Amino acid sequence: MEIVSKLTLKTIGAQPKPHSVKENTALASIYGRVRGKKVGQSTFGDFIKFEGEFEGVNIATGEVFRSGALILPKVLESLLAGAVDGENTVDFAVEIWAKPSEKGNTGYEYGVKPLIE
Repeated sequence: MEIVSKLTLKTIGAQPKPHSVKENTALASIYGRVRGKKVGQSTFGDFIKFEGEFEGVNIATGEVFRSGALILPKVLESLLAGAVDGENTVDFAVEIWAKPSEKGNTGYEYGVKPLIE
């Protein structure tokens, strides 16, 4: 089990290269306990650093990762930010997918579903 300072689709090794997603592709399973969040700033946009305890699995490789921080793609970050707006602690378990999309920077969008689904 590798420890990463931030759990992200990139640090898990599961971010597809641009224009490589031609069908729905399962990327990672993420198990989380969220107990805080901080806004982070980068040159070309802000993001939320979720804090707590996270475990991620790269579905294609089987590799397992652990972290105290989580950063999600924008569409999923907004979903989790709502879900943690009214509860002091949130536990979750989700699977993240890439779906083919309109031509953009990457040609794919992110989807998410509960692992229990």
